[PDB]
Amino acid sequence: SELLVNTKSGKVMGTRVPVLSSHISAFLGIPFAEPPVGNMRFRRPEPKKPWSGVWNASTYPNNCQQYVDEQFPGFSGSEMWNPNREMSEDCLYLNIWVPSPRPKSTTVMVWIYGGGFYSGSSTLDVYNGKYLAYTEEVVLVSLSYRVGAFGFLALHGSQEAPGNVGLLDQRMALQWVHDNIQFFGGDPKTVTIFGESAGGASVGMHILSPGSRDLFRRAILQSGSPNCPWASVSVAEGRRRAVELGRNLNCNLNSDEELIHCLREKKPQELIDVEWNVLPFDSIFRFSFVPVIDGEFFPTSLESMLNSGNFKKTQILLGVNKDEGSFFLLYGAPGFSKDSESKISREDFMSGVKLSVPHANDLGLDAVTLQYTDWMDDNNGIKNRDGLDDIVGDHNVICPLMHFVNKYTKFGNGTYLYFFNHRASNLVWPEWMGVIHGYEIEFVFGLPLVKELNYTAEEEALSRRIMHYWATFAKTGNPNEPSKWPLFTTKEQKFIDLNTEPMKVHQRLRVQMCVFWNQFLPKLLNAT
Amino acid sequence: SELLVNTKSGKVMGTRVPVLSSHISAFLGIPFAEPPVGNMRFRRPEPKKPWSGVWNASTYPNNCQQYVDEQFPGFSGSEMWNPNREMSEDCLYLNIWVPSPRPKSTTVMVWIYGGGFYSGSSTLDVYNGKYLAYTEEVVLVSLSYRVGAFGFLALHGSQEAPGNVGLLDQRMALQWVHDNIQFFGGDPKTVTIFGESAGGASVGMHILSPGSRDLFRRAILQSGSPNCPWASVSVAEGRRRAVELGRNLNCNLNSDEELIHCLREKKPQELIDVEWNVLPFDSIFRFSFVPVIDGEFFPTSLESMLNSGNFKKTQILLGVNKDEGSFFLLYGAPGFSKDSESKISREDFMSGVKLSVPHANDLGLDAVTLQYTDWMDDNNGIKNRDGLDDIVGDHNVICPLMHFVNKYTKFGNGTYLYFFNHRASNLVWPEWMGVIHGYEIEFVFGLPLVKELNYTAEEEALSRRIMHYWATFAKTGNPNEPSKWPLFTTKEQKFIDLNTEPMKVHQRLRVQMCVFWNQFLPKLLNAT
Ligand SMILES: *[C@@H]1O[C@H](CO)[C@@H](O[C@@H]2O[C@H](CO)[C@@H](O)[C@H](O)[C@H]2NC(C)=O)[C@H](O)[C@H]1NC(C)=O
Ligand SMILES: *[C@@H]1O[C@H](CO)[C@@H](O[C@@H]2O[C@H](CO)[C@@H](O)[C@H](O)[C@H]2NC(C)=O)[C@H](O)[C@H]1NC(C)=O
Ligand SMILES: COc1ccc2c3c1O[C@H]1C[C@@H](O)C=C[C@@]31CCN(C)C2
Ligand SMILES: COc1ccc2c3c1O[C@H]1C[C@@H](O)C=C[C@@]31CCN(C)C2
Ligand SMILES: *[C@@H]1O[C@H](CO)[C@@H](O)[C@H](O)[C@H]1NC(C)=O
Ligand SMILES: *[C@@H]1O[C@H](CO)[C@@H](O)[C@H](O)[C@H]1NC(C)=O
Ligand SMILES: *[C@@H]1O[C@H](CO)[C@@H](O)[C@H](O)[C@H]1NC(C)=O
Ligand SMILES: *[C@@H]1O[C@H](CO)[C@@H](O)[C@H](O)[C@H]1NC(C)=O
Repeated sequence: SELLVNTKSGKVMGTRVPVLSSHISAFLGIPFAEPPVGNMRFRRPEPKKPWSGVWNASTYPNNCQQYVDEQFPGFSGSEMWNPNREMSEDCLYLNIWVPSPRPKSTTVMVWIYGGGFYSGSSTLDVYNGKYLAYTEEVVLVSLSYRVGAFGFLALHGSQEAPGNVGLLDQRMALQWVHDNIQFFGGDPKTVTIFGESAGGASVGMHILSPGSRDLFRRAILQSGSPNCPWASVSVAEGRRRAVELGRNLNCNLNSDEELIHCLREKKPQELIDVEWNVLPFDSIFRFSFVPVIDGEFFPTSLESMLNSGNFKKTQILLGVNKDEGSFFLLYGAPGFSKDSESKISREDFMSGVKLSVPHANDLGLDAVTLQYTDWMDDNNGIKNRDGLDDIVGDHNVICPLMHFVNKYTKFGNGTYLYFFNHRASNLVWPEWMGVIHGYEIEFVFGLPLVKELNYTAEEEALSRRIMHYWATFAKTGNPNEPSKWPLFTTKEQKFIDLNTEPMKVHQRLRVQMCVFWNQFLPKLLNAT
Repeated sequence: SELLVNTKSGKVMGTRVPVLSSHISAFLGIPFAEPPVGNMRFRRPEPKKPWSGVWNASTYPNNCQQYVDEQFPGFSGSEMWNPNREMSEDCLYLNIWVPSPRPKSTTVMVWIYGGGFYSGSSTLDVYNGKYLAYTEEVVLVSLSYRVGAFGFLALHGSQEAPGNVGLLDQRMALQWVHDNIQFFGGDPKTVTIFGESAGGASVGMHILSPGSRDLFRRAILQSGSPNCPWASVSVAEGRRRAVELGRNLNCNLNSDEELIHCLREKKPQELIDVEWNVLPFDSIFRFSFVPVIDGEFFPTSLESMLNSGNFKKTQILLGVNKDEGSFFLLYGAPGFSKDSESKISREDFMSGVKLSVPHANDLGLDAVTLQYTDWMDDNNGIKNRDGLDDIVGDHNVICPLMHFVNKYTKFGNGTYLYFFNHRASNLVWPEWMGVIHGYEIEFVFGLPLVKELNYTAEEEALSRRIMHYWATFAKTGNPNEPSKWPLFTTKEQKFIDLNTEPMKVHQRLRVQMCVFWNQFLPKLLNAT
């Protein structure tokens, strides 16, 4: 039977699912690790013990314990990101969509979900792998990993809560794919890991980490890169945040063991309820528990690894969306709201920049402000709203990614860069947010091919070429079929726009602003 | 007789001069101070003792001792600025052009020549007052003052070389105009002082200095203002430069008196020959001996005076030219030369910015560089040449003037701002220099009305309206006759272009760059 697969871990039984009036097989909720519960909370993951019998893999698994978004109760725009399954610490599962009839040795794609390292689920409707698996004939895998404190509480030096275990969860799922995807007809020597935002920063982290490199072939990073200012912290900051967490729960703080034992006695929601209280600054785009530069998963600082070429050398395809910062200003900067045009006053502009560059002294805040202010028209509310949007996006997503791509390309084997700027005709968010962080995912997963979601025909056509670009690149290391998406080179620095109009090639994506964020501002904060 | 005038200092006899086929009277070379020679070198000026008999004022006087420009032997472009009379320390004279028949009580204009405080002459062909005096019916006065070390060597605390004596020379001539211009038919209650570059910074200095305020009614400043970074130094830097001068002449340096006596024994050319050796940095747009913030002529720092309104409150008309920095890059930055297009390499760009902002640390040089570099096209030689031109102009002339005008307007009684951007059809300098520092003077003095200088008809028409704007403003405090040159207000900040096309009004002249030079960069250099 087509729905039965025997793996090294045991037999698994899937289900047949309809797709664009055809069908494919899906093996949902396959365990790849022991449940990280009880005494295992905060611990490195453990491989799933093989099982006898047949594992029912016909339905989605639980989602990991996480902070649930309540800013807009019932609004689809935000609920589309919330867990759509029961939450549980027992959540280390993966899902596989397999073309029918079962391939023999085809291209494999593994998706790593985003969510600021504090949230996320592999079961979201926007991550439904059937459309892509079906249309491009690829074996599509979505893994899961512990988020928030469960995945990233870091007490460096302790073996009970070393930090980075959520990255180790991802690595375990990648190991499982490597060892078993052949039984589902996937070629383990041709697996592309792709992810968006924290998922994309994760993909870059596996590119850097010696212990992850051998487990995949190529990578795609969407609106995220390993060096993002919000994607990692030092072991000292990690420790300070773990201790502050314990301090919020009235924990004994005398030794690592006393703190960890207390945190392990608390119910999941107890940690989630005080998680946000540990940030060091009033800020936007900063999350409590994230990866730590520990000298293990990351042997040295991310910058020294990037500079010395200490990373997996292969082909990469990555890019950003036009209005990366809007999602974040809506949620936390004064003057912005879901139902107004959010024209921003000069005062709110300034408290907006302060929130965006939390770690900056005054000279630094002035530098940012001057750089983004049109002084011939300083009281223009649209200009102040769009300027903050750019500040947030350039600093947190775009410039860090442009710095990664320029460092990577020096040693890599091929880079393809895109700028996604199509505003979906059916976007439920206000127009002022533009082409929002996370909204290229739906085109990557092919949602525009299902008529009921009522997208336009050109949006469907757009989705199909992005899907074919991603799959052709996973299969060959080149998105083009033998108009061309040119290779990004350290000399030419070319990239393409991704939208419904005829492909247009450009160069040096946001260089002016990125020289300010990658070279000037850091020098300024280091001197003063 | 029309050419005979009896003043409080004695009888003076002028000469009749032809102008645009008519005639006016000129009284050239009238002494207003005792010759500042011998033991008076470096000393405050002394009033000219009255003389009996008649003073022959039919020919131009000597020019003060100065560094003579030899960069382009015989090239009219540079020779037009050089002394065209014998140089001598006996040079404190003034010239008057008087309408014929002699007016009874008409508008008076006194011109203060520029020359970086180290050079200049009232007798240059571009300063010929006959055209203006004749066309607008004004009594036009050009004064003179000691430049270089003779006018500005400063050993604060000493009464023998206190500094600022060149400013005191100007003040003495203004005092003489005040006391005697009525005899030439000028109205001493309606005198406008106007000057260009160091002359314009001087005009601003008389506006600030308590001891000069009462001697004039209104002011016009051309491409210069008192707070220019090159127009004044501290008493300590002044002293250090005077001592270094003495050190270049093998002077005894044990006490002020020993140093001053030695400097007074040297022939004029001996001081001029080593004058440039005392600058503290390798720089462009910096001159050795300039005014000193001494607590006397300038009671407190220029900025605190500007901020507190400690200055003469009246109407002012001022402005700048489009390409203020080119003259200076030609003379001293690598990559620039008179006979090539001077496309500048990225390396020369950078040594150009270093030369332009001499007092800046590295962080500061990087700030300037980032601010003026188009990173999508960093190797564009035209862009690098024009960028340096702007840097030099914005930092040394334009932004300082915009800072003065905004501080002044808060307390003044009326401001008119212009941006002069007409490139003369007969300019002998290369095209790459654009609308050069000093080249609006010829239009202010009406040279385009004499056909032999072969200007175009629209350039003549341009000269006539600038001449009438300047004179109507000197006469009334408003350049407009009752299309309008609007008043510059702290709210609207309006200004006009001055060229051969229909008047166009704009606002916030170079605000973007001037916020960088007047607010950001100073804060940066103060922090780091
Ligand atoms: C990716 O790597 C391969 C080699 O591992 C590159 O192909 C080689 O290109 C050189 C030219 O410098 C040839 O001499 C070799 O014979 C090629 N090897 C093979 C097996 O093709 C390829 O150019 C690299 N791509 C990029 C963009 O760097
Ligand atoms: C220049 O100063 C004069 C006053 O010295 C200003 O004219 C006065 O304007 C006020 C209005 O606020 C009237 O009440 C006075 O009666 C006016 N005085 C005279 C004698 O006219 C004039 O507005 C000032 N100009 C500018 C641009 O500030
Ligand atoms: C690092 O960026 C993120 C930080 C927080 C959140 C999201 C982020 O990226 C967005 C897209 C997707 O990756 C998942 C969740 C996001 C959208 C929903 N919000 C409420 C939570
Ligand atoms: C502060 O600016 C100056 C510094 C030096 C010089 C000049 C300056 O302004 C120019 C215009 C006019 O004022 C007089 C001389 C200038 C032109 C001739 N050069 C050689 C000397
Ligand atoms: C698999 O699990 C689902 C969900 O509880 C159940 O409804 C379905 O019938 C199961 N199939 C088998 C054979 O266990
Ligand atoms: C499709 O469009 C209809 C028509 O208004 C709307 O009611 C429906 O909610 C849309 N469906 C989706 C998935 O948005
Ligand atoms: C004035 O001086 C000039 C220059 O030397 C001389 O030629 C002229 O005749 C003089 N006039 C008188 C009356 O002294
Ligand atoms: C006027 O134009 C002529 C014609 O070429 C030229 O020879 C002369 O030098 C010009 N005069 C001036 C003042 O430049």
